[PDB]
Amino acid sequence: VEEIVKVSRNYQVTIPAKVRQKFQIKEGDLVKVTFDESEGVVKIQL
Amino acid sequence: AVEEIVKVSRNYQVTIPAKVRQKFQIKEGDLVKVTFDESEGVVKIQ
Amino acid sequence: AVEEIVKVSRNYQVTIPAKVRQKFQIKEGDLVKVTFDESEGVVKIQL
Amino acid sequence: AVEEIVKVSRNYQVTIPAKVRQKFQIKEGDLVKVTFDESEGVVKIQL
Amino acid sequence: AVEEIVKVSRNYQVTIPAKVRQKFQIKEGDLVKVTFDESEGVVKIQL
Amino acid sequence: AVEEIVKVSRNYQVTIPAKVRQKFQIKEGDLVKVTFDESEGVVKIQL
Repeated sequence: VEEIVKVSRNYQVTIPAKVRQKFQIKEGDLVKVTFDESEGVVKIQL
Repeated sequence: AVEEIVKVSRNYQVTIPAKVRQKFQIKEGDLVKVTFDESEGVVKIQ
Repeated sequence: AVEEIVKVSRNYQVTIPAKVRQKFQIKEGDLVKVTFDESEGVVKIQL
Repeated sequence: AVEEIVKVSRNYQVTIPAKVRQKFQIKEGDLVKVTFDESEGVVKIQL
Repeated sequence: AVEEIVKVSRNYQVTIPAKVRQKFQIKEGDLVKVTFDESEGVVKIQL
Repeated sequence: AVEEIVKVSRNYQVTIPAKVRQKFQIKEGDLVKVTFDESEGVVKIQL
């Protein structure tokens, strides 16, 4: 479950609908955004 | 860790905050890949 | 040394950590030679 | 030698092939150490 | 600047790191010109 | 000039050739700074 997205103004990233089936975020929700040094990726967690 | 709390915007977007972008150097308009990692139960942005 | 403990993934796949890849620069589709070194008891990965 | 050619997988993973695994017995979930060997300029995987 | 520290490898080789290659796109097998700039006292690599 | 054409090696390595090394006296294990110089469009390698 992988999709390419374009980063929006003010560095916003859509979480695509196919990803959200597994990660069900809603307007208003708090998420933790982390840089993972081990893999060199950003992680988003609920 | 380099972590921040972000509130999910309208239309299911997540801002990548400045502190995170110091290590993950995306620019407005960039393409990125958004994946659900099942093992860890997080979204990865790569 | 630049190294990390990693958990093996499905289908016997091993993630090469980002700090290791700074020195050993691989991308999907690259050919590598994977060898078992008996003397050292390790697997070696070469480009 | 026990060697095989492997194509790097998505997300910077390398498959450990069956011929290599006859000598280096790993599977999904196992812990391994992945290192960059500076002297040889290769990646090594150790149990 | 786009700069990185590299340790000279065996046989007098220098890795061109990924951040530098975003600007200087070289591939294995490519011809490049290595020059000593006598006045600045540095090496320069050109395509 | 002291210049020579070389072929890029695996893992994006460049050999610093012998005629260059007579002037830029590097050795396995030395640290060097590798920079992309935009003005000149070259990679610089400095001790």
